[PDB]
Amino acid sequence: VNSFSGYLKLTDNVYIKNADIVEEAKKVKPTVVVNAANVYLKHGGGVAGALNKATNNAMQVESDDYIATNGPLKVGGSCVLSGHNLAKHCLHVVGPNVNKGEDIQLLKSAYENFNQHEVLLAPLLSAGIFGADPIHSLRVCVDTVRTNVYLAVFDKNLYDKLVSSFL
Ligand SMILES: O=C(O)C[C@@H](NC(=O)c1ncnc2[nH]ccc12)c1ccc(Br)cc1
Repeated sequence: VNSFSGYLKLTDNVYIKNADIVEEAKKVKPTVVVNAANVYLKHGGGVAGALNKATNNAMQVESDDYIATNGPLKVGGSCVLSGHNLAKHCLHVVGPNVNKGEDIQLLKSAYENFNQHEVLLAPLLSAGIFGADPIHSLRVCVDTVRTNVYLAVFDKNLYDKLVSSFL
């Protein structure tokens, strides 16, 4: 039993809710919140910009030190950093950004990072400003993630479309 409330169940292990991931994290304080990161951990906009704003830029400060030490992530890769005031940990996951020409096949690799964590709050990878089809992102998620994932879809209209078209 966990504290996630109001989600629709899609599969044995995948759940979905129309919610602002920022407000959801502040309420549940999950062990892991997933960030829709880029390889430079520059959290300027989208989910990353919103999460970082909610940490009062502490996420960005920590991320800049991470990059200075380790260099950029790989597309499809991830790193675990602090969750600041939002979660115990933030799993920064880099899905391919279609608006940069990155191979959409890397989306499965990106979701595989979720399997290293028993329970996660997460956005749809490569959705929104990353330019991929969110229906496809949900499909890859369901077919790749085996751990318990609670998906927050900010857009109500997109949420309804995702549910109504889910196979
Ligand atoms: O509309 C959607 O769900 C898709 C969209 N989501 C969010 O920007 C989002 N999601 C949840 N809480 C949030 N608070 C503030 C934004 C936000 C998205 C964009 C870029 C990438 Br890459 C991946 C997904």
